[PDB]
Amino acid sequence: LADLFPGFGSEWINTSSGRIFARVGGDGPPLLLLHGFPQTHVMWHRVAPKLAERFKVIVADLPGYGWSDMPESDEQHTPYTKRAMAKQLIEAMEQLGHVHFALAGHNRGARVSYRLALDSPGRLSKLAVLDILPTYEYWQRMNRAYALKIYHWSFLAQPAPLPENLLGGDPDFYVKAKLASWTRAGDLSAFDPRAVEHYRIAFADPMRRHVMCEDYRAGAYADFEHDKIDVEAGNKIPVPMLALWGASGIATPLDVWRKWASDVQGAPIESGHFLPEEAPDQTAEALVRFFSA
Amino acid sequence: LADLFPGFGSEWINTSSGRIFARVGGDGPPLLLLHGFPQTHVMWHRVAPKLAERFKVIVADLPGYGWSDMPESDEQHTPYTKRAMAKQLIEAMEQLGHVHFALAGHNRGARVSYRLALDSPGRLSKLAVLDILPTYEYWQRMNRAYALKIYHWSFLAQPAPLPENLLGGDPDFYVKAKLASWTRAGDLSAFDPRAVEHYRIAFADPMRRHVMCEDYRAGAYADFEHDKIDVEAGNKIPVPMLALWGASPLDVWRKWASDVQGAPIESGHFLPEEAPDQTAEALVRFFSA
Ligand SMILES: [Ca+2]
Ligand SMILES: [Cl-]
Ligand SMILES: [Cl-]
Ligand SMILES: [Cl-]
Ligand SMILES: [Cl-]
Repeated sequence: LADLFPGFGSEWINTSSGRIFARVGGDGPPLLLLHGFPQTHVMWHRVAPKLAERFKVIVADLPGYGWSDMPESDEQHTPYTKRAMAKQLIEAMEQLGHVHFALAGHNRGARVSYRLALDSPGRLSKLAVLDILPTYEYWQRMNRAYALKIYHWSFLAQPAPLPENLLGGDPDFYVKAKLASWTRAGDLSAFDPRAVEHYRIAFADPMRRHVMCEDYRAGAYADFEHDKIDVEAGNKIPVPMLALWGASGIATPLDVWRKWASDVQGAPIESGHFLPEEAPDQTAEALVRFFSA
Repeated sequence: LADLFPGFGSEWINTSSGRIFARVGGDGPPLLLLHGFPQTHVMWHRVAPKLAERFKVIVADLPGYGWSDMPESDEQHTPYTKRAMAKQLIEAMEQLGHVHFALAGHNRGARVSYRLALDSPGRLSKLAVLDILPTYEYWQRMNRAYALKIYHWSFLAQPAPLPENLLGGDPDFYVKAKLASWTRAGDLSAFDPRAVEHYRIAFADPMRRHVMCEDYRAGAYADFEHDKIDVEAGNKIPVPMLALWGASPLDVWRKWASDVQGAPIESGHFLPEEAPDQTAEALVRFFSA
C-alpha cells in the first residue's frame, strides 16, 4: 500500500472505544478531516497538501474503518452511531490537545460531523459537510424514485448476516462498482489507482465489511431517531457552516441545511459524489477560503 | 426431486413465447393456481388435493420460473411484465380449451392474476389473491418503514448485473433466508423439506435467478406504470374476487374491485404451506358458489 501523504506523520491515538489511526501534517489552526463509505482517510490525498500549507491537518480513519480499531457492536449498533463516533473522535482530539477545532467531513464522516455539532457545539470553530443532507432528510424524502436510485441504505441495513453473506462472494466487484457509479463519468477515472487499492484492501476484510453494515444499520435506526428529536424540537446548529455538494452527487441542499443550521453558506461544484478526488482544486480552494475567513 | 402431487399428470403446454410446465389433476370446472417468488408450482402441494376433489386443477410454473421455458428479455423487461405473463398464461389455457376459468395466485402469481383480471376480465369466472396489495399501492406506500421491510423490491430491481453478481456467491443461503424470514415461525419448519429442495434447486441456476430480477425490474417500472393508468382512470376489477391475507387490505382492494370479499388467515406470508387447512377451506368455499 502506497504512502499518499508525503511528509505527513502517522499517529495511532488511544480512546476509551479503541485506537483511531491518523495521518498528521502542516502547522496552524487544527483541522480534522473525516472520510466515509466505501473509503478510508486516503480519499483526502489530493486536497490535504494544499490545506496543510495553512492548517495543522489531522486525516483520521473513522471508528471501525481503515486502520482504526473495530469495537464489538451491539443490538442498537451503538459504537457505529454517529453520536458515539463523534464522542470517540472528541476523545482522540483531546489526546492531541485539541478541544476546539475546525472540521470537514464527507459521506458518513459528514454525518459524524453534523451530529458532533448538534451534541457538542463548543468543540467546533467551523464545520464543512460535503455532498450530504441530514440522515432524517434522506429518510423523510423516501418514495419509489429515491428507493430505486439510492437502494444501499436499505440493503446494508437488513439484519445480519444477510448483507454480509451477499458481499462475501466477490467483494472487489461490489466496492469497485460503487466507487465508479457515484462519480460524474460512472467509471474509476477520477481516482488514483493507489487510492483504489487502499479502498479495495479494506473492503476485502469481512470484519471491515461488518462495520460498514453496522454503520448503515445505525443510519436506519438510532441515527435517524437522534436527528428526529432535534428537528421536532427545532434545534439548529449555531457553528458557522459550509455545505458543498456535487451537481451530479447524491445530496437545493443549501435550502435543506438552512432548516438545520442558523449560519450556513454553500455552493455546488461540477462533480459526482467524490468531491475531493473528482474536483480537488476547487474543493481545496472552497475549504481553505471558508476556514481562513 | 419428490412427486408431491398424488394422482396429477405432468404437462408441457406450448405458447408463442415458450412452454409452460404444469401439474394437472381432478375434474369439473377449471381452476388455475399461480405461485410467486422464490418458489415454484410445488407450493400448492398441500391445498391442490382438496381443490382437486371439486375442480380440474392446473398448477403452473410462471413464465421463466421452475420448469417453464425462459423467453428472452429486453430493455423494458417485457416478457416478465405481469401484462405479458398473463397473455402467455391465457395462451396456455387456450391450448387446453379453457377460455373462461377460476384463478388463484400468491406473491408474483397474484400480480399476474389481478393484471389478467384488469386486462381481460372475460377470461375469469372468479379470482383469489393471497397476501398481496397492487404493485402501485406498495410503491405509493414506500416510506422509510416500507423501504426497510420490503427492501428486495429495490435491490432486485437494480440494473444488471449488480443483484445477479451478489446472489451468485451463496444462493442456497439467500433463498432459505427469504423462505424463513417471511413465515410466522421465522424458520423453515412450516415447509416440507422436499418442497424446500425444489425451491433451492431452481434458485441454484444463474439463468433462473436472472429471470427473478427481470420480474422485479418489471415490478419497479412497466408494471407500476400499467397499474398507474388504471388508478388514474378509476378502473375497477368487475370479476368476483377474494383477498386472503396472513395475520402475520380489504379496504385497499375495494378501491381496485367492485365485488370483493376478504379474510385474515392465521399465518405468515406463505398461506398455502403455513395454513393449508384454513387456506384450502376458504378457496373451496369461494370457488364453489
Ligand atoms: Ca495520552
Ligand atoms: Cl444525503
Ligand atoms: Cl478541480
Ligand atoms: Cl409479491
Ligand atoms: Cl390451517
